Amino acid sequence: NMKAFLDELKAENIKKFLYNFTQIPHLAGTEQNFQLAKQIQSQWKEFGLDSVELAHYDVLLSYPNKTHPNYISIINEDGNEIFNTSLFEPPPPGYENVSDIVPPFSAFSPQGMPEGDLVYVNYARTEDFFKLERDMKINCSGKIVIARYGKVFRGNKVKNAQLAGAKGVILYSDPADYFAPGVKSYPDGWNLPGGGVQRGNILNLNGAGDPLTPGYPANEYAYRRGIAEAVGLPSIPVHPIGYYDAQKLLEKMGGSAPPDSSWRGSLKVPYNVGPGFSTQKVKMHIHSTNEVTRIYNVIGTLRGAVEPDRYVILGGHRDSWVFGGIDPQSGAAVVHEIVRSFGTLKKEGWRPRRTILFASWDAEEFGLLGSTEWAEENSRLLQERGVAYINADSSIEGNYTLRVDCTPLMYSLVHNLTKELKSPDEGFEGKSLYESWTKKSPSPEFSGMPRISKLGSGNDFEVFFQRLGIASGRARYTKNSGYPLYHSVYETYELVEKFYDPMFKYHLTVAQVRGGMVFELANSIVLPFDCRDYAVVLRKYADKIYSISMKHPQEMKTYSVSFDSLFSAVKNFTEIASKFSERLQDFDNPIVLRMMNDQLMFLERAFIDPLGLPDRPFYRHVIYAPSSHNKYAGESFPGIYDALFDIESKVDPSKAWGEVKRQIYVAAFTVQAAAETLSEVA
Amino acid sequence: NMKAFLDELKAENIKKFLYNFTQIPHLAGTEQNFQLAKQIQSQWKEFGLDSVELAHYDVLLSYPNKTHPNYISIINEDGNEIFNTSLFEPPPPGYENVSDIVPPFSAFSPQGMPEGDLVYVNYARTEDFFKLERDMKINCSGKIVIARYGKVFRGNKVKNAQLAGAKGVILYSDPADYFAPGVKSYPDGWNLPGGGVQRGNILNLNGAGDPLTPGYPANEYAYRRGIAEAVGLPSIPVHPIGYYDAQKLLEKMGGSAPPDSSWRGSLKVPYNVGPGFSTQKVKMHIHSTNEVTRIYNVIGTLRGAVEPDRYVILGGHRDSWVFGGIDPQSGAAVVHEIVRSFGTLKKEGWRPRRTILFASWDAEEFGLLGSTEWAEENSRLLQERGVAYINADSSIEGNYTLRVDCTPLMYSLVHNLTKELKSPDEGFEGKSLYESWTKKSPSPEFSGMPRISKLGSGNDFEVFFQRLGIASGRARYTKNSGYPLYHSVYETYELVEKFYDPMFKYHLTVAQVRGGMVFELANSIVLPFDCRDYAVVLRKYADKIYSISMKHPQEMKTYSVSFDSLFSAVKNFTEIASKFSERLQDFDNPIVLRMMNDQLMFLERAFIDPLGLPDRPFYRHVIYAPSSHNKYAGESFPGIYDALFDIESKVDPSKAWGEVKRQIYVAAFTVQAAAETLSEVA
Ligand SMILES: *[C@@H]1O[C@H](CO)[C@@H](O[C@@H]2O[C@H](CO)[C@@H](O[C@@H]3O[C@H](CO)[C@@H](O)[C@H](O[C@H]4O[C@H](CO)[C@@H](O)[C@H](O)[C@@H]4O)[C@@H]3O)[C@H](O)[C@H]2NC(C)=O)[C@H](O)[C@H]1NC(C)=O
Ligand SMILES: *[C@@H]1O[C@H](CO)[C@@H](O[C@@H]2O[C@H](CO)[C@@H](O[C@@H]3O[C@H](CO)[C@@H](O)[C@H](O[C@H]4O[C@H](CO)[C@@H](O)[C@H](O)[C@@H]4O)[C@@H]3O)[C@H](O)[C@H]2NC(C)=O)[C@H](O)[C@H]1NC(C)=O
Ligand SMILES: *[C@@H]1O[C@H](CO)[C@@H](O[C@@H]2O[C@H](CO)[C@@H](O)[C@H](O)[C@H]2NC(C)=O)[C@H](O)[C@H]1NC(C)=O
Ligand SMILES: *[C@@H]1O[C@H](CO)[C@@H](O[C@@H]2O[C@H](CO)[C@@H](O)[C@H](O)[C@H]2NC(C)=O)[C@H](O)[C@H]1NC(C)=O
Ligand SMILES: *[C@@H]1O[C@H](CO)[C@@H](O[C@@H]2O[C@H](CO)[C@@H](O)[C@H](O)[C@H]2NC(C)=O)[C@H](O)[C@H]1NC(C)=O
Ligand SMILES: *[C@@H]1O[C@H](CO)[C@@H](O[C@@H]2O[C@H](CO)[C@@H](O)[C@H](O)[C@H]2NC(C)=O)[C@H](O)[C@H]1NC(C)=O
Ligand SMILES: O=C(O)CC[C@H](CP(=O)(O)Cc1ccc(I)cc1)C(=O)O
Ligand SMILES: O=C(O)CC[C@H](CP(=O)(O)Cc1ccc(I)cc1)C(=O)O
Ligand SMILES: *[C@@H]1O[C@H](CO)[C@@H](O)[C@H](O)[C@H]1NC(C)=O
Ligand SMILES: *[C@@H]1O[C@H](CO)[C@@H](O)[C@H](O)[C@H]1NC(C)=O
Ligand SMILES: *[C@@H]1O[C@H](CO)[C@@H](O)[C@H](O)[C@H]1NC(C)=O
Ligand SMILES: *[C@@H]1O[C@H](CO)[C@@H](O)[C@H](O)[C@H]1NC(C)=O
Ligand SMILES: *[C@@H]1O[C@H](CO)[C@@H](O)[C@H](O)[C@H]1NC(C)=O
Ligand SMILES: *[C@@H]1O[C@H](CO)[C@@H](O)[C@H](O)[C@H]1NC(C)=O
Ligand SMILES: *[C@@H]1O[C@H](CO)[C@@H](O)[C@H](O)[C@H]1NC(C)=O
Ligand SMILES: *[C@@H]1O[C@H](CO)[C@@H](O)[C@H](O)[C@H]1NC(C)=O
Ligand SMILES: [Ca+2]
Ligand SMILES: [Ca+2]
Ligand SMILES: [Cl-]
Ligand SMILES: [Cl-]
Ligand SMILES: [Zn+2]
Ligand SMILES: [Zn+2]
Ligand SMILES: [Zn+2]
Ligand SMILES: [Zn+2]
Repeated sequence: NMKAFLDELKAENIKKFLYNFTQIPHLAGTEQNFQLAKQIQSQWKEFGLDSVELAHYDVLLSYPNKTHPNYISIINEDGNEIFNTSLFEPPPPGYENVSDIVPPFSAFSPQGMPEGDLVYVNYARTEDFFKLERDMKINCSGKIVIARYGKVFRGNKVKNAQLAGAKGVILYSDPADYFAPGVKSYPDGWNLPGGGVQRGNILNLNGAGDPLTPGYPANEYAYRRGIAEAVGLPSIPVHPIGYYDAQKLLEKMGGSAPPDSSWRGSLKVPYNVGPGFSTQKVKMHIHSTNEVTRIYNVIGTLRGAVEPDRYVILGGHRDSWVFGGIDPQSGAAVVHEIVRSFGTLKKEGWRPRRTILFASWDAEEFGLLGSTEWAEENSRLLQERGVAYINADSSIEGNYTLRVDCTPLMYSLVHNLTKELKSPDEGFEGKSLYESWTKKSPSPEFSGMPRISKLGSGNDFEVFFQRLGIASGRARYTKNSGYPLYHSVYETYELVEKFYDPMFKYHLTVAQVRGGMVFELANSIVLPFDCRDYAVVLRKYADKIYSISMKHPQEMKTYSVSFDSLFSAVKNFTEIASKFSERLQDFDNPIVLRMMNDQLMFLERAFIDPLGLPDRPFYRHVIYAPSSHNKYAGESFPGIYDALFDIESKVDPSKAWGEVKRQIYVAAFTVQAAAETLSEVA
Repeated sequence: NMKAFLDELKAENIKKFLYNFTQIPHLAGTEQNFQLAKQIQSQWKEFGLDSVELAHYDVLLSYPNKTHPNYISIINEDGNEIFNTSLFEPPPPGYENVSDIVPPFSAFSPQGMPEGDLVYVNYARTEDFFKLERDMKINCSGKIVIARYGKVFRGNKVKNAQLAGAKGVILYSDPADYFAPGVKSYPDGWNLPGGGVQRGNILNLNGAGDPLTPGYPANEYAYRRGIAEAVGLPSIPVHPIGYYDAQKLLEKMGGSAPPDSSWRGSLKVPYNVGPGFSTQKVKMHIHSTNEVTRIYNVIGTLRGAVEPDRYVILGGHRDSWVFGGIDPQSGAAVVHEIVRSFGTLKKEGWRPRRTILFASWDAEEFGLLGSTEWAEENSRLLQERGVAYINADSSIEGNYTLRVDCTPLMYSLVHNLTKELKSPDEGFEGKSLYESWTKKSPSPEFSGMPRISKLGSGNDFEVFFQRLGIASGRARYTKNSGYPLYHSVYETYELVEKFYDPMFKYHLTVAQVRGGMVFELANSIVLPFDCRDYAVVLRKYADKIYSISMKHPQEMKTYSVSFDSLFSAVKNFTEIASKFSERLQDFDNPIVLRMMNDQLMFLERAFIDPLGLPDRPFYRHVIYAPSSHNKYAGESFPGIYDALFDIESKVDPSKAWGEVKRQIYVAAFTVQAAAETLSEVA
């Protein structure tokens, strides 16, 4: 039973897998990551799973030229390079003889050597640019922008810069965002040194997966787009730097002063916006290449005893920018011990009711490529058989409390499960995870319950949830800016053991939460989804988008913009979902059981519109999508939200409001249609 | 049991329903068709079905202006109308006091009064135009074209004319295509009189349904496209005429002579191609309007006893251009008696295993609007629950032999069923339908078996099969040019009773074929689909498209165009489908049964690509689509076919061949993926 599963998980095992996964870099497309995949495949076979396979794809990746390093320069009038940025990060103690630490670089930057004047754009958010162009009347065209990391996904920053006319982007880590007060730099604390740099891709894929093969798996016979038709690639060069290098670039900044304090970091510089310094310019040198490279997912199967054609999936990535001490090996080590523990019951003669699939995804760091291509290959099986997807990237971002993001269909399952688990928090010994989680992170929606956020993107659940409509969830420990050492060489096992989780108790709790969700999904007779929870949030989301529109009362009058159809649909959903729940509590018959479970499994599916959202065909869920301004954040009724965004600035109001009304219709229709899936079937 | 069902069907009942359905016109959007829908709904309730509902939609229809008739004129230099075409068809005997016979018109023609010189374009097929432009070097730009009806759907003719620069189209019925030798004109035989005209829509919808609401049902709150963004509407005026009127227009034709005999009809005219006569011109007067009008489908439910969440659908249209004696009431009367007969067993305490839905669709004549909108509304239920769709338009086109078009998944079911039925054919008394059907219509694919054709479009199965991937089939009696009186006022009950089927025995046989297919689908424990039949045709289709490409050996060398991946996939499908069939013959367990039946139900589904075919998003089946040159005809591997079509004429070969190779990949992938749905599930 579940307790047997849960008691078998050990903090010590997790510790030792983490150690094992973090001694050398495991960059996607490298032989080191192929050999770690082969290791995981033998171990999962030894641990007891029925079959364990590699699935490979040939996808577009990006790497620096080893003989031709990327860097940025201040040049004087004569064209002399008077300051050059660092070529690599100072390695941490004990790691100086490690080969193949990829130098800091922005994956998928095009090649180039632009020189120009700098403008400073704060976080390069959509609103940052509005301020610059609209309020300050600064023009970024033909300028190189420098922007600090933080707040939004880096790909969005680059997209906004490109839209604004920039010809280069420089990203840096500001100590105000990546240096927590009162703690030391690595290795004596967990802060980012002035020499540390954040690697990361800067694509704008919008769910496409491999840039060359949107819609279709990048297998051996795949037809590939030419690079100039590739999806999501940036057209201006980009590179990241540490804050010692950044101070040199910013210290000379002239032109206009920062519009306000929100624009100032914590370096000793004026944070002037530019443009320009006075005869000195900036010059970038980027020589990275894009190359089609083979990647490898590991797929493990534990066959269900009763419904082997019903799939519960636990997945997370294995590739890392360098050592991956938190991101992702802290998640991967937890998956490994969950597989061990399931395989232990299996060996005692137990099987789950439903089939469980376990995945170690490749190339997540380069745009969720491994998960996406596998799902493109297997989409028919997933869509008619996929019960749920539980993600398993990093178990920790912090040591304060639990963080859960999921579909409303799982809200009750998580509430129940966390009441059965003990808190590991200091001061809550003998109290439940639910109790500590809800004191420390209370819902702002109401009640004596914990906050649960919306799924956005930036992780491997995206294809499952936003493209295919499979109920998905994730959980990890978090802090009270992500963590300072994110994607730097300094993110090591030692960082985790010394400063995050010395006793591996937080890891163990996250392993219990993830493992328990999976166990219930795979073995409970009736699926543990509550459709009434979707009815409640649909109403809150409708109220919200309604409020946004009501900022424009005159336009709503002129163009007759009614939300009545959406509210009607949400009422209908609320009433039908109540009746189904009654029927759920009132039946005996396995065909009936299977019919009702199918109704539950398909309800997430019902929110998918096969035409997709406007200009984003692979985002097909009508209720949720990644924010168009920040891939990491979820937005509700995305179609209507984006139609209303900045609408006072469009030239043809009647066309713009026409499209608002069209999206209201699409939403109202899709809510009604989803509701009807829960009606009596004949 | 089945025999009980089949014995309950009566030829006499069919006769009397036909009579009842054909005494007044039932044009879509008219009150007469609404009242026939209300009648059908009460009767189906009385006949015993569990529930019977109307589903309504507000869709774009088209009607002539009652105070401003459409016509064509020869005008002299002074602008005098020296000849005018007929304003209505001479009514048949006994029908002269019937109100509301819509005059001959091309539904959805735009308004206009173009005058110009005539070019004669034969059937206005794609190859007709190639001949004119390429061989004969005639330019149709700014000309009015006149084309005879036949060979291809009329919408295609209009699309080709429009592409060729025409500014008007005149369609006529040539006696060579609509006057069978040795038989008299109505009312003394079944031929078309010189005064008869073929009504019909001329849209190019490509599966969109209602022109204003592609993707979404045209319900009460629907957001509608403006007419200028409407899908599928023609941009040049169009009108049809009889052959007495046509002779007047053709008799004066000058310019170039017909390129060959295939271009000559059976009128006493030279069939000169034009352009022009000599100072006389042609002038059209079209004043028809498009209007959003409510339509009504009748939906009947007979709940399944064991799997009520599995839907077998029998459907056909009810709307007619005028009386609808063959098209569609000859089908509708057969559905009515099938419903009576099922409801009779129901009343004796019987239920089918699976739910049966019965539909009387509206507005089929105006572009399959009623079926399409209902499926757009219910697409989630259909896609996860839809076992099969059996269409039921006209039961007869002729009195010679059976004609069946269906997915290969039903080939065995139809072979078996027709061996259990008696032939009604003269000279085959005491022999089986299978025997008569296969002597008279032998497969050209090989064997001592009957011909079964591919599904194309031009009927209500299109949304079910090509958009949603639900296994579909149809059957009717046919002739050894469709039937002469198609869509004219002369298509009456009397036509059927006197000349087609005096004893209603052909009707009864078609009722047995349709009814029996439905009965087996709804009640058999294991679904009566044979996946090995799909493996055999996939190989034939691959050979075929391969042969087409091999007309271009040099290009295949230069661009490296290999079909190896498609042949590999078809081999894989063949082998996996064999194993599944073995497993199908070897299991006991209802979850197992339900899993295997789901694998069978989903196999048609697997051929759907959610991105659709190029430039046709609502045609999503990769194996079949309506021919791009003739909506009535099915084409196999449509994506590759169209990429190869006329490819020697494209300007950039490497791009054109690139796209061939892309479609080979898409096909090969989709066959492999469909195959994998029939693999062991874990
Ligand atoms: C939520 O569920 C409810 C059912 O509980 C569902 O209610 C439906 O609302 C529609 C309106 O959107 C009703 O439609 C009416 O049907 C009758 C039938 O004759 C017509 O009389 C009405 O049309 C008249 O009025 C119209 C107003 O302009 C005219 O245009 C029209 O020509 C007629 O004069 C109208 O069609 C429908 O009957 C109910 N269904 C019920 C209660 O059976 C509601 O739509 C659901 N919400 C959503 C978003 O789906
Ligand atoms: C029909 O089903 C069969 C299985 O019965 C399936 O066979 C598969 O074919 C692919 C080739 O398309 C095989 O792929 C190989 O896998 C090995 C693993 O290391 C590689 O060595 C091969 O790659 C080498 O050669 C390549 C050639 O260019 C190089 O590019 C590459 O870098 C390597 O040098 C290749 O990937 C695959 O293993 C089999 N599967 C089996 C038998 O397990 C076939 O593809 C199916 N047909 C379709 C259309 O799906
Ligand atoms: C991580 O753990 C694994 C397995 O416990 C180690 O891999 C094994 O290494 C030994 C000795 O080199 C070999 O004999 C085995 O074949 C390996 N087993 C495999 C690949 O499953 C591995 O060396 C550990 N890595 C580190 C850095 O400690
Ligand atoms: C979470 O737990 C609660 C309490 O056990 C469950 O709610 C009960 O479910 C049982 C079993 O069907 C009912 O008899 C009770 O009436 C329910 N109490 C309620 C409605 O508060 C709930 O089902 C659980 N949710 C899951 C497992 O998803
Ligand atoms: C077609 O058949 C139907 C039903 O047998 C006839 O409709 C009925 O007509 C009678 C007399 O007018 C009414 O009392 C009933 O209410 C009708 N029943 C219905 C609508 O179900 C109908 O008149 C026949 N039509 C023709 C042209 O013969
Ligand atoms: C059509 O009928 C044939 C002959 O009855 C069926 O083929 C047999 O099916 C039975 C039942 O499973 C097997 O035991 C035999 O070996 C089959 N004979 C063969 C393969 O020729 C066939 O299943 C029927 N097809 C249907 C119902 O779709
Ligand atoms: O291409 C993407 O969508 C995101 C790629 C990658 C995903 P990640 O694995 O690093 C996200 C992440 C960040 C912090 C933590 I703790 C866990 C996961 C990123 O650069 O954001
Ligand atoms: O819009 C369409 O796709 C077709 C509409 C209509 C369909 P139909 O019902 O008349 C097709 C048809 C023709 C002959 C016969 I016998 C049965 C059915 C047509 O004009 O072709
Ligand atoms: C690295 O840079 C130089 C100059 O082109 C050369 O060694 C080689 O071309 C580069 N490697 C690449 C582009 O893969
Ligand atoms: C920057 O690097 C370039 C290229 O190696 C070199 O010419 C220049 O002197 C360097 N500048 C400094 C200040 O080291
Ligand atoms: C930004 O400057 C460029 C330089 O030519 C100009 O063309 C562009 O329109 C400017 N942005 C504004 C003010 O529209
Ligand atoms: C771990 O827990 C303590 C207790 O609040 C906290 O102060 C410390 O900063 C935490 N570690 C990290 C890296 O957040
Ligand atoms: C029919 O034609 C005339 C002229 O416009 C007039 O009676 C009326 O406008 C027309 N009806 C329409 C366009 O619906
Ligand atoms: C054709 O009809 C028009 C409009 O009614 C009329 O002016 C003309 O005389 C008619 N021609 C003939 C030959 O009847
Ligand atoms: C057909 O004639 C028109 C009339 O201007 C011309 O422009 C067009 O190009 C012609 N077709 C050919 C020969 O391309
Ligand atoms: C009905 O059957 C006879 C026998 O062959 C045939 O000659 C006759 O033309 C048929 N009727 C029609 C309308 O085809
Ligand atoms: Ca792909
Ligand atoms: Ca529609
Ligand atoms: Cl996660
Ligand atoms: Cl039919
Ligand atoms: Zn990462
Ligand atoms: Zn990660
Ligand atoms: Zn018709
Ligand atoms: Zn018809």
